[PDB]
Amino acid sequence: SEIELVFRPHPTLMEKAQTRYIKTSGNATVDHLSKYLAVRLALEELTASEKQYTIYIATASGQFTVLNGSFSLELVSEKYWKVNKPMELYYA
Ligand SMILES: [Cl-]
Repeated sequence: SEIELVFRPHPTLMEKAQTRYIKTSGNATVDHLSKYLAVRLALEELTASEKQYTIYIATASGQFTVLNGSFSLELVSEKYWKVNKPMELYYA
């Protein structure tokens, strides 16, 4: 299962540039994603590549659910995001 994601800095937990659009496998884990992100941010906002990030998913009621790092993206999508839109993911 291919998964599209849009990543944004958590709007209150990060100090107020980019939106990042990613397509990947539903088999990738949330942890893999946070490690990928640590590598991206170390270079793109320049070890810092070792820094850890928490991943949140936007909820319909305007909240943010922390995603367990062991969950596959396919499981994330089943649990929290069934809809036909890229997953709206936030990091801090
Ligand atoms: Cl945007």
